[PDB]
Amino acid sequence: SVKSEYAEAAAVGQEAVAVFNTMKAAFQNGDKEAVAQYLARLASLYTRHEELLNRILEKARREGNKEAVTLMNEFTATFQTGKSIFNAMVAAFKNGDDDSFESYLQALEKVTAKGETLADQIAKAL
Ligand SMILES: N#CCc1c[nH]c2ccc(Cl)cc12
Repeated sequence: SVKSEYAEAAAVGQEAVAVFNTMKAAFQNGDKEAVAQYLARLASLYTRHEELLNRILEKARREGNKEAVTLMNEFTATFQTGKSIFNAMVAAFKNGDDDSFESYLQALEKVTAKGETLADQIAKAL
């Protein structure tokens, strides 16, 4: 169902959270080669998450689950903030700008939290 598909999306989102936290520790320890690999893996994981979230939203729309559509619309907006800041972080890494990377990483932790509160309601709504 859409509900089991959202559980699959949630796990993928949580796989990115785990990798992100591993990457943060690598950045702090100054392991740049590891960071580069983790950033590539994260991009793949976010692209997958986005794909799954869009299909779920489109399905909720076709099913007429108005409360779920409202919540998912809010979450897709938050997801795009994540995307914009993530891309900025990757650019900061490419440019050798550790100050911006630090800033963007702290910002993404805020986005993740505000997304998590929204994701928990979506699950209950589908
Ligand atoms: N939280 C977070 C990061 C993120 C959200 N949406 C994304 C879409 C694409 C890429 Cl590469 C990254 C992201």
